[PDB]
Amino acid sequence: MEKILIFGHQNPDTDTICSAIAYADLKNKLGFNAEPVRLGQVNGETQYALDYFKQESPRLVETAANEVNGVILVDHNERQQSIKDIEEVQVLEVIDHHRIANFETAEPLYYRAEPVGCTATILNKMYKENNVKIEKEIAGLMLSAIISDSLLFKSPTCTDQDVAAAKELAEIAGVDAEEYGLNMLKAGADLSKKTVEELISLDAKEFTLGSKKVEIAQVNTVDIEDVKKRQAELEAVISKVVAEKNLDLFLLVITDILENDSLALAIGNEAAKVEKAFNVTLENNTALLKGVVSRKKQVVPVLTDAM
Amino acid sequence: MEKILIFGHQNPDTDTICSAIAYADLKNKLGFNAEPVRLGQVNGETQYALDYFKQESPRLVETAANEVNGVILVDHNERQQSIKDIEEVQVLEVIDHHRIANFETAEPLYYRAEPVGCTATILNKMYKENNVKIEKEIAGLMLSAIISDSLLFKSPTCTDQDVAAAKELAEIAGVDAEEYGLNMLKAGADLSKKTVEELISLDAKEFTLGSKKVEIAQVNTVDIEDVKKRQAELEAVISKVVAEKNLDLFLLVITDILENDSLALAIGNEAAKVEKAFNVTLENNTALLKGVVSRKKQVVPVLTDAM
Ligand SMILES: [Mn+2]
Ligand SMILES: [Mn+2]
Ligand SMILES: [Mn+2]
Ligand SMILES: [Mn+2]
Repeated sequence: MEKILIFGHQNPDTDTICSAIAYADLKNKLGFNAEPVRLGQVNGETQYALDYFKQESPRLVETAANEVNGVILVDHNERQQSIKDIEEVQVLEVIDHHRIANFETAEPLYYRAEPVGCTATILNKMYKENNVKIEKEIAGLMLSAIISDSLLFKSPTCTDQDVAAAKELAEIAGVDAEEYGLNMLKAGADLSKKTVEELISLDAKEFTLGSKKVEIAQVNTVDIEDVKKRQAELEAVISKVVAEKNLDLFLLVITDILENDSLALAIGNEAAKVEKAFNVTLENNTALLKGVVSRKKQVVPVLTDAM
Repeated sequence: MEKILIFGHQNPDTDTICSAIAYADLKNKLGFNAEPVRLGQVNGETQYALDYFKQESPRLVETAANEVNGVILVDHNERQQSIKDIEEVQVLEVIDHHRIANFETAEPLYYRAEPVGCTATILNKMYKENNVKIEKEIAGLMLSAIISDSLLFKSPTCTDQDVAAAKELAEIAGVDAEEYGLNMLKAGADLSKKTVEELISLDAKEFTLGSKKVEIAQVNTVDIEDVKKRQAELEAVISKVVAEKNLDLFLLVITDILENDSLALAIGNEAAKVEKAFNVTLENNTALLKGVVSRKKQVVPVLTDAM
């Protein structure tokens, strides 16, 4: 069997990593010579899953032309998202779940995209279609990918198929879908292992709306509780920054990526402007901003018009 | 259910007509509201199949945006091949077997392309995958599509899957794959309903190689037998032409488009030049010219350097 390289997009998500490993397995079990490969660094989320299921991190690669003549794309299809020298190899097949664009083939191929929330959901169909038993080990990676892409079935893109697939895989992998999922999701930005001065600095941008000096920092977690439990220390560091930068307002936006609601911690003179722009009542400088997940589209415009 | 329109490319081939009808059936049996549609005239090959299995010719359409919001594409994906106002509707899904190009979607969709020789081969998988019984009537249309696209399994694109599918469908439809196939393929161009003087003129070009007056006519069939059985009448009309035009050689090249071999019927003084240039032995003025399919590239250059 000519050798094939299977891999997902750049800036690898858990789907791009796990699905590549998963399909490579399926392919090999069907008599081919395939190897899972990644095009970037494996993030914490992915890691937790790889480690939990004792799986080797797919080999890093910069180009494919030098190793093979044909490749298989998973979780993507647009050129920019693919390998660097993609123009120089033949896309044998694509297993994906996104729009189709900036993609084109000179020859026919096995393209299989479905309107589901995760590439793994599709593979799972393919395993059964080819009647190939799924190893406990990999089923977990697949289950991981689904959880990852569907934000634990809470994602707007999640589907009844994704959910039924996750359930099915979680049993085989001998785990509890939601239980394992939360842990994995958590290992994402692991804030529990970060300084209170670190959180207030990650995604922080300063503005000067209405002649007032302001700073809005955001932090994404799968449980606002993890970060609210440390409000004392947060207020401390925030108050410091407010002093050093002579800020009229410092708005920390603690977003729950699962429930799409984000808790706000406003410290400043214009801390009342957060109560106006979002129509809320700050009680301990903490008010739940419902439905707010983006500050560029939901926070900045509503506060600019509040002052 | 929102209404959907299912259709193939323009200048409709039997795959584009039958697969559109077939998949609309599958879709309806699964609870949707779909209608098979065509973008052009139904040719003779397709007709024979439609009539044989008592099936109505899918409705002619010029645009879709006015009727529906979503469409399903079968047997194609490149814009130019699709409907006129394709840009104005949403491609819900694509069941196809060609390269992907000049195609792009804003949203995700169900895209399913396989490296087989016919769109119907894929539908057949899909019927079983969804466990839906295939009505005798439509199985025939699917069988037709496969026969049409694979030139009775002789096509270079034909696959083991296409043949296995044709067999399976042929039984259900209660017919003999190759028996019905030939009749259908024949109804395409149809040489059995053409004058012997008509065949020798479809594609006849005269040359004057080496000071000698010559004429080479070509005829493409799916069974040289259909044309050889009428050799008596052929030689009669050829000999007449040879007399009226004072030809030193009239070479009729009867090409079998299935086997890519073409039988030669040479009548003239230089009738031995065909024996030299092709390295053969004329027996009854008929010798099999193996591998010869083009006269511009394979007959003319080898006969010019022979006389
Ligand atoms: Mn992805
Ligand atoms: Mn994905
Ligand atoms: Mn076609
Ligand atoms: Mn076709």
